Amino acid sequence: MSGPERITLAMTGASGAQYGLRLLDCLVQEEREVHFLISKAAQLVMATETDVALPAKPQAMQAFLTEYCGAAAGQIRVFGQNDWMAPPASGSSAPNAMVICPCSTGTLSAVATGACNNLIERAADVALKERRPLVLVPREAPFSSIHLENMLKLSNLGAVILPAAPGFYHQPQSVEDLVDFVVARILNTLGIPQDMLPRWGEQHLVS
Amino acid sequence: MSGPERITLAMTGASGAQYGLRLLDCLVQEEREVHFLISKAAQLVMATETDVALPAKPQAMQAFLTEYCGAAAGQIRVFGQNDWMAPPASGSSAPNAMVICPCSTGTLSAVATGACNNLIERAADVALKERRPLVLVPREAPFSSIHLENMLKLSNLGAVILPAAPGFYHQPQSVEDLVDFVVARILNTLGIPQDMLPRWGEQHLVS
Amino acid sequence: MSGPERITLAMTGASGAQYGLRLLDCLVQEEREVHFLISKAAQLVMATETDVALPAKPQAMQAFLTEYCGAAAGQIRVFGQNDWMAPPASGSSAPNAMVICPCSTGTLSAVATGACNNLIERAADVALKERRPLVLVPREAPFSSIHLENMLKLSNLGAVILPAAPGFYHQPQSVEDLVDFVVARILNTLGIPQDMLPRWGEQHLVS
Amino acid sequence: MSGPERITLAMTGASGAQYGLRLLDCLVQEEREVHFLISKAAQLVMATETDVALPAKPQAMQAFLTEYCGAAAGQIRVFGQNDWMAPPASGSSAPNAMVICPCSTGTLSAVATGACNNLIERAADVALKERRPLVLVPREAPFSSIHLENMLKLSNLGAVILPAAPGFYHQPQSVEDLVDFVVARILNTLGIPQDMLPRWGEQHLVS
Amino acid sequence: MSGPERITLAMTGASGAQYGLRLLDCLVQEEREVHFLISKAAQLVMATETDVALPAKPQAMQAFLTEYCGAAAGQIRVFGQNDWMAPPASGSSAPNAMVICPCSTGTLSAVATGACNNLIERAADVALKERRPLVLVPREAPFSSIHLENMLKLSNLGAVILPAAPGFYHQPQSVEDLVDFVVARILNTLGIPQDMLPRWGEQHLVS
Amino acid sequence: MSGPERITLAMTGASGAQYGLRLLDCLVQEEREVHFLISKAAQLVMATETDVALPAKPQAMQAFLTEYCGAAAGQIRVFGQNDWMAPPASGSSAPNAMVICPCSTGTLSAVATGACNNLIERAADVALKERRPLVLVPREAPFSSIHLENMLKLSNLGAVILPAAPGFYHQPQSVEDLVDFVVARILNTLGIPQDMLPRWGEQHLVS
Amino acid sequence: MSGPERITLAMTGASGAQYGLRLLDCLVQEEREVHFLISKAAQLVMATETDVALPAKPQAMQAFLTEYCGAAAGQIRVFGQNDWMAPPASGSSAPNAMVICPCSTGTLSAVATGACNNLIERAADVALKERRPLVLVPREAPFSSIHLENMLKLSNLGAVILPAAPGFYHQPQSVEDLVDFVVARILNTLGIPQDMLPRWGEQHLVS
Amino acid sequence: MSGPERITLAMTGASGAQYGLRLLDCLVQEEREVHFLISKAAQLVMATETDVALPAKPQAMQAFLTEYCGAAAGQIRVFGQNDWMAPPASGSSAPNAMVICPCSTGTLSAVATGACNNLIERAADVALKERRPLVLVPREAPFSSIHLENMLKLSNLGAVILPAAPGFYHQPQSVEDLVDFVVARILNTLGIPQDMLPRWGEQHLVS
Ligand SMILES: Cc1cc2c(cc1C)N(C[C@H](O)[C@H](O)[C@H](O)COP(=O)(O)O)c1[nH]c(=O)[nH]c(=O)c1N2
Ligand SMILES: Cc1cc2c(cc1C)N(C[C@H](O)[C@H](O)[C@H](O)COP(=O)(O)O)c1[nH]c(=O)[nH]c(=O)c1N2
Ligand SMILES: Cc1cc2c(cc1C)N(C[C@H](O)[C@H](O)[C@H](O)COP(=O)(O)O)c1[nH]c(=O)[nH]c(=O)c1N2
Ligand SMILES: Cc1cc2c(cc1C)N(C[C@H](O)[C@H](O)[C@H](O)COP(=O)(O)O)c1[nH]c(=O)[nH]c(=O)c1N2
Ligand SMILES: Cc1cc2c(cc1C)N(C[C@H](O)[C@H](O)[C@H](O)COP(=O)(O)O)c1[nH]c(=O)[nH]c(=O)c1N2
Ligand SMILES: Cc1cc2c(cc1C)N(C[C@H](O)[C@H](O)[C@H](O)COP(=O)(O)O)c1[nH]c(=O)[nH]c(=O)c1N2
Ligand SMILES: Cc1cc2c(cc1C)N(C[C@H](O)[C@H](O)[C@H](O)COP(=O)(O)O)c1[nH]c(=O)[nH]c(=O)c1N2
Ligand SMILES: Cc1cc2c(cc1C)N(C[C@H](O)[C@H](O)[C@H](O)COP(=O)(O)O)c1[nH]c(=O)[nH]c(=O)c1N2
Repeated sequence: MSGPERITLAMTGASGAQYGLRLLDCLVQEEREVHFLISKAAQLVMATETDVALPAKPQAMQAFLTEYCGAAAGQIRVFGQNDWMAPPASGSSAPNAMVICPCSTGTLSAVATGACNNLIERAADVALKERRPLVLVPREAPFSSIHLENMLKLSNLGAVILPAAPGFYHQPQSVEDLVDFVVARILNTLGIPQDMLPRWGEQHLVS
Repeated sequence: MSGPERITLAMTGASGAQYGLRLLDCLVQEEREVHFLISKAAQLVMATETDVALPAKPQAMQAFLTEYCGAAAGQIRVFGQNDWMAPPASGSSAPNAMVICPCSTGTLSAVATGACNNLIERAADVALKERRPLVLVPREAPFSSIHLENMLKLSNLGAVILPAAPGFYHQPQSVEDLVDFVVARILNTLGIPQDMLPRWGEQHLVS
Repeated sequence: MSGPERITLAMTGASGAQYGLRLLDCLVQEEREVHFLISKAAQLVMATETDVALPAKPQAMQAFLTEYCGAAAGQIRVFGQNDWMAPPASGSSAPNAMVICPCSTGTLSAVATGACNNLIERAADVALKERRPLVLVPREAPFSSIHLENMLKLSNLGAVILPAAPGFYHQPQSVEDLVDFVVARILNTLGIPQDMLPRWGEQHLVS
Repeated sequence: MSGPERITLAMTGASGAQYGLRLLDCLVQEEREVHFLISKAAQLVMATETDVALPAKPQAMQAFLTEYCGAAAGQIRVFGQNDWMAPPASGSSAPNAMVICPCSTGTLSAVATGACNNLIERAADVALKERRPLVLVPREAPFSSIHLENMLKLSNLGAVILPAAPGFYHQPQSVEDLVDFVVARILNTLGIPQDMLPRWGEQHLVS
Repeated sequence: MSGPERITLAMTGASGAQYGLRLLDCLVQEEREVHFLISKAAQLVMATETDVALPAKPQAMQAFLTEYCGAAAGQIRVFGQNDWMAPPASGSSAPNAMVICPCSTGTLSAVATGACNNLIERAADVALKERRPLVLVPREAPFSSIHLENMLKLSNLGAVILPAAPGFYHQPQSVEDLVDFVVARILNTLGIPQDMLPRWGEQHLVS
Repeated sequence: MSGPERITLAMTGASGAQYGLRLLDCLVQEEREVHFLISKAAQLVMATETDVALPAKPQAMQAFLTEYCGAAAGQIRVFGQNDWMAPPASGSSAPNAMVICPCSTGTLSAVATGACNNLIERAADVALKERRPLVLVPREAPFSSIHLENMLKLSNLGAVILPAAPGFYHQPQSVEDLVDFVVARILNTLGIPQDMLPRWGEQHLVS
Repeated sequence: MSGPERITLAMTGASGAQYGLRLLDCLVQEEREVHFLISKAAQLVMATETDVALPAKPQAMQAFLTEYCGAAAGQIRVFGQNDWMAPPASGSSAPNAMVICPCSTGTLSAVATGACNNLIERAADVALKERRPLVLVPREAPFSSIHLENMLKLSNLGAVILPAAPGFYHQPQSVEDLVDFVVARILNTLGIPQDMLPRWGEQHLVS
Repeated sequence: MSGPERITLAMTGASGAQYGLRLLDCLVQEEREVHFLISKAAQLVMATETDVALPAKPQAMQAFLTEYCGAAAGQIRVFGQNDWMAPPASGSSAPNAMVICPCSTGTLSAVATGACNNLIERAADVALKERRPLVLVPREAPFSSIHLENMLKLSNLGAVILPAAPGFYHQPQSVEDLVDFVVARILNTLGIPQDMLPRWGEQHLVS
């Protein structure tokens, strides 16, 4: 396969739960192992913005997502917010790429300062110290100077700051076409195949 | 009225022509005077992403937009890319708020460095020196460190960096609901009434 | 009226509960709507430093403060520390000015880094991104370099850092005269009328 | 004794003359030698805010303060604003701790830039170059970014920035209880005994 | 005695519980008063890495450690994570030196930003503002740029960053010899006698 | 194979010769080519801390290490401190990963400033300019601000700063278990297989 | 005694050998233990500028200086430029204050960058990491921006930059009076008694 | 002639009046026009440190210095501290080199901040804006970080920071030989002939 075998997917409490669920579904279809983390505020966002009824405890959640995505047994792992025995908590774990989608401004702040107050924050801290891929998908507007400084610090270090800012150049016709644009970008960044967004200009020889 | 009487609306060559046209339409419905500027690359984007057939020369363009928006005669002014005799070129002009929507990374760069190579860039340079409102609506992903440094420099100065990153917390059902989210934010930032996006929590007394 | 119609008043766990209660009372007398937030540590400070017996749950608290201040029904709203459905949590809310009085060094840190770990921190993050008034009233001594850097970063962005450092130039005769000095400064900063602190030199024509 | 034998106490033209006089009295009661400096603006503040009738010339001033404090002959020395032959002017002097209480924003600026335009400013410049204790007690609100940058620069160098921001956690009952809080902090910082402010938690074993 | 009478010893959730317990034992043998704080994650680390069965509540914990160390009654105080009435919470407390051993990257971050979210973080914030000794003993590898910036900021302020990086120049023969190397360095830094690590070169006159 | 075929292993004069020798042995067992460099001070450290009798001249040294490690003929190359004709001296060489283990503070300084005064320093300078892997394993305590600034500068550029700070979370029972922890981290960072340190949480599915 | 029992005195190759020899003599008369280091260039300077015939090897040098100063046996220790077994090389040594007098611009550079290329440079690196007194006495003119940046970096960390810039305010009558001025300042900085330079203003009561 | 025809020589209140008087005498002997400025504190220093009885008012001072130096009529001009009609006050004046010898730390501060509070400070401000030579001769020890930052800022701009730190490499035999060393350096920097300090190595061909 091209791209990482394992992805840590963390969903935090920005608007855009749809982007996280669609990414999880795409990663499952590409036969990747997903270590799934979700914050308390992100549970509230998913309850507010979607009709997904996500169970709260990790084992129930894991069984639900496995069914939702049509995943294989053990393909999706779910770890709680204080589970320091989970792989993402330590850099001695097997290497994963990590994506925080959506990434709240609070989680962006914790990653930029190194707060490590829960497993999502520590997992990102570990990605940075081990030089493993870290993609943050903020959804906010305006972005204040506090947000922008945190994004710049992390981008300079090598994290990818990929805002949930879909393009329109393929004439999207639904909300799902816009969600898929951003998910396609995340997968492209990870090196994972995707067929939702064409390769710009691939057939253009000259003019 | 609340908010500015005159807005300079510049459209530059990022994806998201729909956001600029919808904003222009909203500003027209709120009886504002609009000084409309559009870059050459933005003309190509609007031809690519929309079915709007925008004439190229300023007088033809002005007549077309006036009809498209149902604007009053003289409500929309159109100025060419090198028209230094137009109001946005000088700080001795009557005060306007300015919005660049969509804002390409190239235009964001020119504003942050002060390049003033065309009327959009000079008009933003003038907004900054006169302390008049300047809102930039970038549409790009990932945002690189070059993009983020330019955004931070401008935000620290007092420009509003408002990415085209729509929220989902009112369960959008179409592309237009997502376009309207971002346009509502721009209007809110300008102080101009809008009824597309509710006031969060306005009826929530306690819990 | 002059000044904002709505103020978000957050009390956090620095010494000086008296300043927050007196400000709340003044804002009520000036017929303003107050969205009142209080941290867990600030509840302990108010229990320690005052004889105010503040109930813990938001509805009981709201009823108590309404009676304490002689407020109109619905004039004081109380929101809990994780209530993301409350107006201060989103920039799509109606605009309010925000004051954190007293502001602990921990809350000052969270605002400067963008931590957003509770509704007070997120509400300040939202004030900054929307360019709405934000006044922080720290009470600490010494101020360390960590405190001072956080204050400078926020002041450079446009927050007002208004320490609880009363002046003596009107020969104060009680603790309340010193509390009123600082509250008068906050109200002056907000643009809200106050008659506790005279306008310096207003009758001085020459010398 | 614990703490310094000699303190240079400079009073400059911020509000809060009471803090300087109370500190002088406490230092006298602790049998310390005080080198007392006072600016022209601080003389005006003491005339405005207190009923202390302080004579203007150094010898008359010295005799007055000696009587006011019940000091021993020669315990309080008074030096004029241009007296470069006084001990605080040179680092070849015997070592003293220095406190500027109250510290105006102008004096804070001079210390941070090294202006040395009078004996107070030079004495602080000398404390810094010799690594002798320097405590600044600003009284201002708001603190602007100019004030905060000057405070941060000096704090990073090792000066203590101790704002006149009294705490309330011992339920103060008078203006004097609040003045004594700040004076207690200064003495604590200097290492000089004081019995006005208890040692927090000293009898708390567990909970 | 040489060195401080009282030490605040905080253990946080980095690997290396052995260093904290050995330091506590050494400080007890040197007849020092210890104010002992431990984070929730550090309790899990001590359960994972050691055979010490540490009770969870502060009074039970205090009684256990008193027996483990052979301490005198009241020599070890234990305070909970939110106990703001404990001495380390306020700079008006009696002066202590503070050591965080081991220091997690999350606690290092909180100290560098001033987050004060629990008593360990606030106690370090207080050490810095009062200029009292603060020694951080991080255990992590690699150290990322986020870790290193937090360490540099604190070191520039005057905190000692003492990594758990034992030397081998006395030919250690057990894990305990390596634990004792680091503990000896901490005690040396505090000015507290220790006989585990010889004074390098003390008998070398020339060569 | 996974990871680099060739590693430049430089040992410099920090304590911890054991880490360098164990790493060399592991790299030999993984059939890697090693270009081995050692400073004069590191020779003294190895004589002081170990019972390894390392010959001083490069050919004798090469023959000794080949026997010590059970290496194949030509698998270990040894180059002298001024050998500019050796592969590590030029970026036109075949690509190698480089590790400095242990890394003295002096060598860390030379790499951060670009001093290139010997082949170890130049080889690191070359790794940086060619963007080849560079891992520094400092062993020092405390780390001063000079050390930390040099580490941050290099980490921001992309070098891995991996302190000799072993973890204890697998209950180490000997000095060798702690040496192996750090060596395992280096090999993990290089992408080279190792079976000394388990993959954290690899069998943990949920909780 | 007041001040340190042991001083590491390093002489490096700036002009002003007289200041180093006079300081060594004063420290001997004050019954201090001196660990004496001298660079190769400083030997040339002492041969050029003085009639002191200093033997080159450490034991001969030690015997010569002992006789020159009238020191007790073992009061002056001499260590060679690569003697890493000497006390100044390690922070596990007994604590000493360190003075580099004169300090060449090259040695100032090495200390500011952390080069540690000889025992003088490492000894200063160790003073900084252990927070032990470090006084640098540069003699150069002009001071370039490279010199000044190195001095500022070190001063901000807590080293004392004490240029060989004698004062004239006691009407010096010989070269020795000017040498003694600077030596008096060094001793004052160290806290060591000296009777060459009076305490400025000590008898001035008022004016 | 080589070097400038006109020099503005300002003496400010650092110790070292001898350097200023000797420089004035040398410039007179080299037939240069000198615009002489002296601060009030520098008058006190010259009264304290020398037997020069300098009259206070500019015309009397001018006549005295003309006689002291054996200058031609009009060769030395003297301007008062507030004389804005004097040539040094404006950059439209004829070009002069400027030297401040000695330069107090207060004058160094004013030049680095641009305070222009008297003619010496404004004259230096004018030298900088016109890119005319500016040489500052500070005499202070220690130099604090405030002094060093002011010196670095000015050196980076192109001012020469030439401390009064005489060399000894020509075996000086009197105070005057040391004064002449520094004066020779100033003249060398200005490009003005001097025969007090030989050209180092001028006759050394090889070795
Ligand atoms: C319905 C809804 C919608 C949003 C939010 C909340 C809720 C309930 N929050 C606020 C955010 O959740 C809050 O600051 C949390 O503290 C973030 O915590 P986590 O980073 O998820 O731990 C939020 N935060 C943000 O950065 N971007 C956003 O778009 C939104 N939108
Ligand atoms: C269809 C299409 C789509 C895009 C673009 C172009 C075209 C033709 N370009 C590139 C952009 O137009 C180019 O960098 C121009 O140089 C921008 O010039 P102006 O800032 O408009 O003068 C572009 N640029 C960007 O910053 N964000 C984007 O989303 C896009 N998308
Ligand atoms: C009685 C009392 C008095 C004080 C405090 C506490 C208590 C109980 N705390 C400490 C502060 O409450 C602690 O750092 C909290 O973590 C702050 O949390 P919040 O910012 O309120 O969420 C405190 N903090 C501070 O910054 N300034 C202060 O004056 C005080 N005084
Ligand atoms: C009655 C009164 C009250 C104040 C002041 C003045 C007077 C007369 N000033 C202004 C201050 O004195 C002025 O900026 C001086 O220039 C300060 O000079 P010194 O620093 O004392 O030399 C003043 N300055 C300040 O920094 N904080 C304050 O609280 C006050 N309050
Ligand atoms: C067994 C074990 C081992 C470690 C950890 C955890 C556990 C359970 N954690 C992670 C750390 O505990 C987590 O980031 C916490 O959030 C730290 O919180 P406190 O700083 O203790 O409040 C951890 N953190 C770190 O900085 N260095 C380390 O060596 C380790 N090792
Ligand atoms: C036995 C022994 C032990 C140590 C040292 C030396 C010796 C002989 N040195 C000092 C170091 O070797 C010295 O600063 C050298 O200048 C480093 O030179 P290289 O970087 O190897 O060229 C040393 N340096 C350091 O950074 N960390 C350490 O742990 C030690 N320990
Ligand atoms: C007679 C004589 C005089 C001086 C010098 C040399 C000699 C031989 N050198 C130059 C200095 O010695 C050279 O840069 C060395 O490299 C410094 O090395 P150390 O720092 O002593 O190891 C010199 N360097 C300096 O910084 N200030 C000075 O005053 C002098 N003067
Ligand atoms: C006898 C004597 C000696 C000195 C001083 C003074 C006196 C009277 N002063 C202090 C300096 O004069 C004071 O800070 C003035 O404010 C400087 O003002 P001018 O820069 O001359 O306007 C002083 N200042 C300094 O920077 N270096 C020094 O060597 C001395 N020495």
